Amino acid sequence: DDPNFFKMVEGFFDRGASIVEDKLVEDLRTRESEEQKRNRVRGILRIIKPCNHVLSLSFPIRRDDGSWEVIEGYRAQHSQHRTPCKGGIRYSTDVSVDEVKALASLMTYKCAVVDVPFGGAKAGVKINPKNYTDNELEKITRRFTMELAKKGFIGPGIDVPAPDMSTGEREMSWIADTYASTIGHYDINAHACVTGKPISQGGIHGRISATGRGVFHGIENFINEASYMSILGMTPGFGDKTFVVQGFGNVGLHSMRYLHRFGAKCIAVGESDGSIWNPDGIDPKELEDFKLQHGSILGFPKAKPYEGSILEADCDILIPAASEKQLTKSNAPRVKAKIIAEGANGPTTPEADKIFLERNIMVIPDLYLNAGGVTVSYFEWLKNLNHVSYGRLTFKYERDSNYHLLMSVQESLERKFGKHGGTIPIVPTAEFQDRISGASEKDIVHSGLAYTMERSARQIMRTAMKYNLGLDLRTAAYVNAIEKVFKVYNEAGVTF
Amino acid sequence: DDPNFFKMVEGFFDRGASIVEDKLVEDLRTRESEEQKRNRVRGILRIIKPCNHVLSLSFPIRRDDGSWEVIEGYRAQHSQHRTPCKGGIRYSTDVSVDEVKALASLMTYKCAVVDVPFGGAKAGVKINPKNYTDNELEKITRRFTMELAKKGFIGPGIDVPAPDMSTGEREMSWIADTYASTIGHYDINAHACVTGKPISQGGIHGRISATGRGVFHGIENFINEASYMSILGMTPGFGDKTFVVQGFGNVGLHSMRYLHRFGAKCIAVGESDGSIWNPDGIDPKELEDFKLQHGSILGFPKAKPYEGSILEADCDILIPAASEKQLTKSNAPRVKAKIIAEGANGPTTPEADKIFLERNIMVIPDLYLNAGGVTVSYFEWLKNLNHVSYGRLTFKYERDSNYHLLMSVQESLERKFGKHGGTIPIVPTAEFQDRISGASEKDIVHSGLAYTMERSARQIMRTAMKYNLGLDLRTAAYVNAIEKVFKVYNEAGVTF
Amino acid sequence: DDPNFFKMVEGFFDRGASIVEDKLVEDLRTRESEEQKRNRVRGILRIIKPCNHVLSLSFPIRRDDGSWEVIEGYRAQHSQHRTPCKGGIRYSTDVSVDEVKALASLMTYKCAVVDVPFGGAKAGVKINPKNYTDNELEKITRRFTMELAKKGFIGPGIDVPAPDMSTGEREMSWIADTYASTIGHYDINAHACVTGKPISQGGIHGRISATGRGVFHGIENFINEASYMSILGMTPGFGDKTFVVQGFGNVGLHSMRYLHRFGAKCIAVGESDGSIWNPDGIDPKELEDFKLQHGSILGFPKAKPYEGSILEADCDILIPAASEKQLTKSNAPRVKAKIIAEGANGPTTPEADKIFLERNIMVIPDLYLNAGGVTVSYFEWLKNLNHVSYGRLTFKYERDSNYHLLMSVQESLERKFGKHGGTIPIVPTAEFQDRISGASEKDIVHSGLAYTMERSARQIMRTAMKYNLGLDLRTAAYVNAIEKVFKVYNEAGVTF
Repeated sequence: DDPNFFKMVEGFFDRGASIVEDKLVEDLRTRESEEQKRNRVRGILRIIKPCNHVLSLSFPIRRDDGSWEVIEGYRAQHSQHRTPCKGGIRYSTDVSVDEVKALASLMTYKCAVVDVPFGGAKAGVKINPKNYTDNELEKITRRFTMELAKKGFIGPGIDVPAPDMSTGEREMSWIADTYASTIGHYDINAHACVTGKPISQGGIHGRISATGRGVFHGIENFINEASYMSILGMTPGFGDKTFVVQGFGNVGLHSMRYLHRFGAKCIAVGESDGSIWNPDGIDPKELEDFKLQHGSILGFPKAKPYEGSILEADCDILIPAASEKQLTKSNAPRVKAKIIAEGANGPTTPEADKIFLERNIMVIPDLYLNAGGVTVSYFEWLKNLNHVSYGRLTFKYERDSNYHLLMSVQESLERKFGKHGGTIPIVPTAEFQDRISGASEKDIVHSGLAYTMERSARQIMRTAMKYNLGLDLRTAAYVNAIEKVFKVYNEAGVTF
Repeated sequence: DDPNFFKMVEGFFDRGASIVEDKLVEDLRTRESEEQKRNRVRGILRIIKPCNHVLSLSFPIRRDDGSWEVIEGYRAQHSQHRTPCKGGIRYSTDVSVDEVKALASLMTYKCAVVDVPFGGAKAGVKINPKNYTDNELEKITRRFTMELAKKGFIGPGIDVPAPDMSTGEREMSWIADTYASTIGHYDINAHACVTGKPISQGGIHGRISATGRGVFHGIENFINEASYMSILGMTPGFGDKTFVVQGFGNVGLHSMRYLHRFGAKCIAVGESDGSIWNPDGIDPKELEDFKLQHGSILGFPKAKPYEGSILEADCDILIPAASEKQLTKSNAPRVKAKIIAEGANGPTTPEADKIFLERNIMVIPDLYLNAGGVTVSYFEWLKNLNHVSYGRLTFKYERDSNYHLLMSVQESLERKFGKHGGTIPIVPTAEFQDRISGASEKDIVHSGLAYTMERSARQIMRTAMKYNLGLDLRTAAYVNAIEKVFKVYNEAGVTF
Repeated sequence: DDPNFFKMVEGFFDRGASIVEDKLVEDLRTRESEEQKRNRVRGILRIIKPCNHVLSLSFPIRRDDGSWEVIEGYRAQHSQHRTPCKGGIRYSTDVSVDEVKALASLMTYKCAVVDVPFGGAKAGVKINPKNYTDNELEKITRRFTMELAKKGFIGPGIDVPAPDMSTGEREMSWIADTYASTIGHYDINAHACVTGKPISQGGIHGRISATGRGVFHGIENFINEASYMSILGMTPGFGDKTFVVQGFGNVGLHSMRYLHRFGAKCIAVGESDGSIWNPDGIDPKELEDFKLQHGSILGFPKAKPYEGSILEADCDILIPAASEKQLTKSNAPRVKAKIIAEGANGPTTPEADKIFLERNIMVIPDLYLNAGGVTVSYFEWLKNLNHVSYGRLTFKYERDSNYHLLMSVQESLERKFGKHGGTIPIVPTAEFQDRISGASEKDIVHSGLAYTMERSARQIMRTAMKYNLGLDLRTAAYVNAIEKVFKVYNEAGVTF
């Protein structure tokens, strides 16, 4: 089947654009003919679809052994409506112009869903990182940054790179240092050229768990909605809920940790090399400790190895958080999970979606679910522009206000009841006291992430209801994104 | 009589400058002779008065019919003390250099009254907008922006245009797009080049009702001040208060809506083509619905047409919110309203002010009253610089703090009274619950607007008290503004 | 066969790079092993080959009928060694990334041959210009310029566009005006953003005949070289020389005009729709006048239509100045011309070159021959940077020096011979007098063009002699270009 960076993304836009065409024509305030309005709506939808800027590079590096190599790189920007763009850099041998174009378009709609004011971008360097030493990878990253900077593709007001799976926070420091040295110069905002930096460099707390927390909040919003749970025939809330996590990466680990924290039970954990199964439940902390020392999850005590395919395991909800095309037309009928939460990008095929829709299996789209990382990278970009950590000037002030409020209640009650009843001490609870003492930037970031996922989930539900979609949340997510990008471009003031 | 853009504004400064001259000399910490001090005070007051930069343009456009036209435009900046400047663009056939100069000076003092750190500016394009199509008006606006940008007159750190009566949010999009395309380039702050943009483009919620809310808060501050109400012989508060709104535009509609929301009664509504009168009261919602479909307010049921002049109607307070020179020396003696709230700009003549002062009629100045729009445009400018909507990172965090505070009260009370009394559930009230659920950026903007109008009203009262002025709030408003602009320039560090 | 923008250009580099590899290793001053030197030479040759920057665009325009269209454009820059780049813009439906990449590489070596300090560039807009009105083509050109400018692809110090066949001087004015309006701003050198402008805008005199003059000077250098003419068995000089021009475009017309001016005879003129033949000769002026009014050359008096193929006509030299692949393996054996002068780009196939080399037919490469246009565009770029026409400050000064020199000769002779012989008036000849009176910028430009073509021809001859090439001037031209680009990059100070 076609991969995620393939006509799937283009097909998603095409299906979404056709759906929104009728409504946009009707709700158009401009005075013109119906044919004139329909051409205008279809005309703008054609402008939105392609990536307006794509840069192809070829720059040399000299390897440690002394040989000479020419490295190809790409950077596709999808910004007809908003600047700056935001997108990761992928170091892989199979990157291509078509791939970065598709992923740049995908990031545009992902940012629109969570109301992040960024365009889409994506970079690719056609190397295999395992065949280069750390000294060589630094030279590749620095040289790639220089070529991007000279052509106006990496600036804080232009295009903000982000970490991908193949690039860590070490590479982001190389990008940030290179940008400031050459073209950032003495710009005050040059620190915000890149996101995913270490904490000491202006990075944000809670970035590691960002994608995992977003997955949890995405599920939580749809698990507490009575209308959807009635369709699935399940009780609202996480009470007596069992989930299976396919893949134990960064997303899978943190998603399980926050789900177990709220009463959910992990009855099985999948992996490429094996599977784990326990009806009683799997402790996220114990499994994490086992994985980091043994190098894998097989042989983990308190749970026998699973028999069969982890995807077909009986569970209330399922979390495919690794690889692509895990759910296909072949295995879709045997899936016993009422809810599928796409932690990874494109774990289900378009054919599989049709079977799930028939079987009344809610599939929370990857476009919305794993957007927690994009949201937090937006917060880090804001933090570097603010040049101050969140809450630094307000934590002490809010603490004093909270104690003044409690003293107001205490004094008011004491004079109401007089000497009778003695003194009524009003003190913060243990949970509140820990919140007051341990107040830090990560509390603000997690609060903002939870607010974004909650608000976007409500918008997707309204979009699904308006267009008479049922459990097809994927189309609703794309339709919701298409409308936002359409409105921004339509009112952008560009020449028509 | 002289219009608002006429020697009235110059006369207001001249009267205010003479009043403040004596006090400024005495409260001057510099060591010099009395003659040296008085020359310095008068010397700076001469620097403040004129507009330091005025640009006259003449640029061509080609009309749709193919003919050629040369359009004249102006942009006066009044910034000897602060940058950036802020001011609207007026499309009118009768604009002139003198008019934009006077309005640029007026905006400087209006910004100073509400503590908005902007200089004054004003633009004028000598065209009649009704004689041009939308395609032509876009070309005029874009070309006017390009000429302004090349001469350093439209930048976000230089001069921020604002919407006027003759220009809507559509024009602001044209200005913003033109600036970013040509000279804004990839500046991160290029979004803040203009205010009044649509919401999708970075506009701010609550801009439409901003001027109306400011009028309400301006009246409210002076209606609850016991000292002033004692002079007028009226009880404080809006209880049993009747008001008449002359003009039913954007300012008149929203001013009536918020006044009626707080117990005031609208007994009459004026208009150019007719008048409405009802001692029982007029519902703002019903009248608004009637106006938007019938195109006017005449023939509105539940109220007979008024007989005579709407300005002389018997009411507690009066709101002239349309046109100029409505209150003159001729009709001033017959006015039966104890309070006049200048919603529009210059609705009273200087001669009329003298009669009102004799009759003990408080006239809340237009310089302060209709400054709500300027304040909110300041907030929108800050929002575009912040690159995030207000409260996005704090709404969820504050909600959790509020619930922790209530749980602290509940647990403290429960352990105080033990099992006796059972559980004491502490939950937010219905009004608070709506505030928590419906929390949005417009709540922050309305809060900031109310704080600004409250603080400025207190400053004007102190200025009126210090200079022994009575009900002459107009002079107090100008005197208050003159002192602030004097202090900023005196301490600006410019060469003396 | 493969077109000119195809693996032909890549094949030319590959053959040339292999030839120069041996010599470059030997003449390397760095101290290292032979294997280390050979890797360094081969390593740099790999860096030179690809285009380092390629930009793909997709921007919208609205057609006059109101419909919406998305236009694709490309701009390939080939600059690892020199900046700025220089290259034309082609409006064609069949443009592609591979095509602009090949032509950008070709321009790099063409500039190197004539010692023009520019890198290679090429742009393509995938439209058919005949399907758009002049209003639409202006919007396409202006919008294409804006996108190029924002990404650093059109600046005077970055990349200077030039006119192609499909774009005239009208488009260059659109590009220049758009650049100055948006990003050129008030840069003093913003006038030099583009070349091929009209004279009033800073264009250079003699641009129209530049390519034709270069073809003449290219032939003249190789027609007066005794060594080459001995191989061909022809007398040096243009005396009793007959030439055939295939194609009567701008290049064909001017090439014939200057050849006939120096004694050569045009016995035949080819064309797509017909052919003209006259052993007596064809007057360039009469044929030009006939063409501009009848729209073609068929039916031209004083010459019967030619029978057969114009390429096989018996002539001393042949000038293919139209289309591509005119000389193939099929017709190569029947060609009766001793010299082939490639006025157009790629009129001979690589297979045809082998037959010509066997038959001792000298083929003057198109890489060098039609480089007159590139040289003059370099002069125009210098003129815009100088902000003064050539010779404006020197024509009068040199005229006075010339007359002083003649007066010195006259007075010296008069006193030598005394009264005997009377006066010896030393006056300029008629040819010199016309040169003095009609002195203008075009004289300087034509002088510089002739000097460049002469010097480059000598360099190509030395390169052909050094590498033991015979009449294979095409490989010598590429080998000469490869060495120059190699040396510039090797000594550029880039990291190795």
